[PDB]
Parts: sequence; structure tokens; C-alpha cells
Amino acid sequence: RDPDQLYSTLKSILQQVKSHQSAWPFMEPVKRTEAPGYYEVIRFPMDLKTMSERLKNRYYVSKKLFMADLQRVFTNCKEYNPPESEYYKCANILEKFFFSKIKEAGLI
Amino acid sequence: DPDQLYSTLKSILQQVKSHQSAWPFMEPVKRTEAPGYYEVIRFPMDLKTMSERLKNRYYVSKKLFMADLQRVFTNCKEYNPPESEYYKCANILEKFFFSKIKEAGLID
Ligand SMILES: Cc1nn(-c2ccccc2)nc1C(N)=O
Repeated sequence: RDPDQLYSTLKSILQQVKSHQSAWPFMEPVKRTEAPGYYEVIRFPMDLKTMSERLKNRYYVSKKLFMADLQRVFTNCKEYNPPESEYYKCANILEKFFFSKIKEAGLI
Repeated sequence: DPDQLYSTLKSILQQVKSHQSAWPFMEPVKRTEAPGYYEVIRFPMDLKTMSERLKNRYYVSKKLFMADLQRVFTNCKEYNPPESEYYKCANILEKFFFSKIKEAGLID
């Protein structure tokens, strides 16, 4: 009602974010191969697989914890990448999608 | 050497407040104009409050400043529809903000 309604709603939102066509940069921990020096620059890495695990592990006891993890994915992307890069574009597209899903669910 | 941070922050904040897309963010959101804003947004922020905080010597680190200004954008994006003028302004100004922060070496 309180606790497991939240779990179901977050799982649904997170699964929908993950299936979106712009989610592909964010699906797994950034690979050093593909961004040597990423981990020198970004101090709190986050990605959607880590979020899936956190969710499964019952970490997301509130809306604000879930929002902070997902928002971190986007702020990492915008800190690391130039504004006209495909990655930055994907972040803003997926963020719009995310907020519509949050609103659609009445999450508060 | 001593007031270097203050000077950098003041310059960044001044440029952000002068930008043509800053107008939605210049002052606190009024309840009369935004139904249930303060039910949904728990950490309101605006650029007049940031100006005060800065004058008040609250911004003792780059991280405190970046968190406030990022909050201005994320509040807007959560609350408003994704094709609204406000949402468009927020992302424009957010791109501007990340470029100014990078330009000043305050991250990377
Ligand atoms: C809502 C909203 N309303 N306003 C607003 C700004 C200026 C004049 C009148 C209203 N800003 C926002 C915002 N930044 O979310």
C-alpha cells in the first residue's frame, strides 16, 4: 500500500525508461574502453543496471532516492559530454520521457 | 587568491541571470500562479534566492552553488509539460550553465 505499491510503480517506470530508444548510453556502467578517464572526472557514477539492482535490493524506499539516482545519470552525462553530443541529446530526451512517466504515475 | 571562488561564482550567476532564457527563474514561484507547486516541489530555488545566498557568503564551495542552480532546472522540468516554454528555457539555460562551469574549470 505504502511500501510495495511504491516498488511496483518504480519498477514499471524504470522498465519503461530502460526500453526507451534513447536509453542505450545509460544501460550499464560506463566502460573505460569507451571513455578512458571517465572515472577520474565522474565521482558518483550511476547507470540503469545499477538502478535495477538497487531497486531489486529494496533500496528505493522513497521517490526522492529514486529520483536522485536517475537524475545523477543525467547530470553525469551533461558534466562529461559536450551539449551537442548524441549522449547529451539522449539524456535530455530520456529525461523528458522520465518526467512524463513520473507525472503519469502521480508519484509524490 | 582569497575571494577567487566568490568572483567566479558571481560572474557565472550574473551571466546566467542576464541570459534571455533566465526569465522564468528570476524569482520564487508564486502559489497563485502554480497549483500544487509546493506540494510537488519540496526544494524550491530561484536565481534571486541564489543571488542572496551568494551575497550572504553561503557558497563556500563549488558543489553548493552547482546543486542550487541545478535544482532550479530540475524543478522546472519536473513540474512543467515537456514542450512548454518553461521546459525549453530550462534546458537552454542548463546547457549554457554547463558550458560556463566548464569554461571556468569548476569541473573536469
Ligand atoms: C510554473 C512556473 N511559473 N513560473 C513563472 C515565471 C514567471 C512569471 C510567471 C510564472 N515559473 C515557473 C517555473 N519556473 O516552474
